[PDB]
Amino acid sequence: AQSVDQLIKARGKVYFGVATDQNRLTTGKNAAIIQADFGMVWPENSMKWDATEPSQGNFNFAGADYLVNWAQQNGKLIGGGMLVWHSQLPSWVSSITDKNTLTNVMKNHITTLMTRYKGKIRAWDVVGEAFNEDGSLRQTVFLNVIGEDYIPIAFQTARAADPNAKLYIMDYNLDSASYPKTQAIVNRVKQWRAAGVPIDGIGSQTHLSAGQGAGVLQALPLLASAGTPEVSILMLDVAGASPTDYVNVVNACLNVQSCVGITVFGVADPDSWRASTTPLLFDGNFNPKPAYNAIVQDLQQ
Amino acid sequence: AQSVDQLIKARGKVYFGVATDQNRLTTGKNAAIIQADFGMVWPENSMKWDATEPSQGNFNFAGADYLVNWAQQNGKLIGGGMLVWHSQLPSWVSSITDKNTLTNVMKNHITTLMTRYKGKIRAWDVVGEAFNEDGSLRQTVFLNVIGEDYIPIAFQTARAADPNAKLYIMDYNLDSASYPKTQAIVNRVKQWRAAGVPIDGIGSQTHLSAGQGAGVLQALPLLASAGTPEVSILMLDVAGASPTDYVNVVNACLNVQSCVGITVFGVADPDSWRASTTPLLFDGNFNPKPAYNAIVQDLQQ
Ligand SMILES: O=[N+]([O-])c1ccc2nn[nH]c2c1
Ligand SMILES: O=[N+]([O-])c1ccc2nn[nH]c2c1
Repeated sequence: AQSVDQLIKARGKVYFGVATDQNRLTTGKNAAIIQADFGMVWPENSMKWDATEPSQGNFNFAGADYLVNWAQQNGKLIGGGMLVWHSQLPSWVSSITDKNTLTNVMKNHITTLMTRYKGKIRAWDVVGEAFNEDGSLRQTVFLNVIGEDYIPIAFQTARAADPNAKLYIMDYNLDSASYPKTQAIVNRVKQWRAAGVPIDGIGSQTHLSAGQGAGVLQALPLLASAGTPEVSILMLDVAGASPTDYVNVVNACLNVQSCVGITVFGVADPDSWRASTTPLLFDGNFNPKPAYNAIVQDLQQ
Repeated sequence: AQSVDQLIKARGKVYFGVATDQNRLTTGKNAAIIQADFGMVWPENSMKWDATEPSQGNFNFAGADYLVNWAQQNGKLIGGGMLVWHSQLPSWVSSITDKNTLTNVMKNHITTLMTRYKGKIRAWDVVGEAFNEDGSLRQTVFLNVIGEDYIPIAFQTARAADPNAKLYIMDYNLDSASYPKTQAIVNRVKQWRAAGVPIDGIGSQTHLSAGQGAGVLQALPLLASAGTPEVSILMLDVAGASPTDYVNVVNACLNVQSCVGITVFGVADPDSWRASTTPLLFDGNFNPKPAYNAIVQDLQQ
């Protein structure tokens, strides 16, 4: 089956990517499909905070190491995250109330992960899901204890740890241009970058319902108006996996000069976090679905 | 769907189990099927040596902790392994040439894992795949460096770490009573048990091709002739998933008084290590397959 990564590279983009991990690569047909058809891998779970630092200073890198090794042996790009995120956050972190302690705990978590893989990771999602739906900053432990400068500190710490990685902020429900969360993140990123914060990218965690593809054609250009060097579409899946929805998201990428690529959130439907909505590009028999073929067609023209 | 675990408990057995791990329980329909239909879980990868001790004395428990917690919350039995195995073995272990050092490394690995989950684990696979196909002992780093006492030492150490747990040796290609490996593990286990080695169980890692189920009716009673308190069928899958092959394996279990239960190597076909042979009991849409219903009927007759 024709490679969507090759085709999107031929249209001037960097990658078509997919989330995976060790036990995906040793089961099913996932390794063969990724080798043939995708240009970048992301860790489905193995770089999250509760997988990598379940207790203070007790780092667990076996899973992440496997993925990074596999990607290098097979000539794929590699992304990483979530470095700073309130979900799947171990209790030992959320129980901290001292500002200096939490600051150093955050800095050490960022520095340790990025150092280990220094120079091998194209992009890191440094901070994720930092905004409320009304556009105010989400009141996580980091905001409550450190304050609003936790985002500047995180990005400056990450830039120091690996200056070769592109540093992203990411969030979800950025899929419509009239939604308050979309314009808020644009405005805050503008202001942070004007003050010298090294935010290289905005990543849009794109979990869509049927029919919401079309809206990304006007949301993604808006996200790009923040002036970051890059934007990306991340963790993509679409309930029903209609070709129309998937083609609209791909075309939004193509229409936006700074959008470097697209990452789908898994290979085959039965391995999706919402498998009953069959929202991915390959079915339970690892056959390409009509949406995969529609994307190929769209990219060929 | 009717629960094969409830039905096999009704026939006087302990469990019908499945291998799983954290990212299976958060994707597909695996958690719901396990909750409804299976009585025991085993770690697909999270307790192997490369996952738990990737550098000497530095242990990684995030993935294993998740599985143990989930099982306790949902009222399921838990198994564990492999403690001593030549595959998925970090290179820091396989490069040790000193007998004392390797003995202590092996004992520390066993003792640390078993102590952490002391009293919570029904059975541990202490030693796996220790035999060659001709019935001689496999020349692994443990055999080359420590000698054949490594198996006695492993079991003695395991018994002291958690006396509640059932201790197993396991291997594959024990599916034919006339195959030399089958008689060889019987010979050795009888000798070890006569020397007081605490081997509670032989686990048969049952990876079958079409038509091989019938032979297990003779092989499993032969394995039981070693006199261990228990035997089990583990990591079960069958190319083609013929009802006749699966029912023959279940009936071998039922016929052998010391056989405590059966564990299948995953829930749904696309998540198998040999998915193209569709060898499991649920298909790529998470529907029970003919073999599942045939097992249900067999357990009710
Ligand atoms: O795009 N992605 O599928 C993806 C998956 C996991 C991640 N963790 N951090 N960023 C991620 C992106
Ligand atoms: O029964 N099993 O499927 C199973 C899976 C993994 C294991 N590791 N040790 N024993 C195991 C059994």
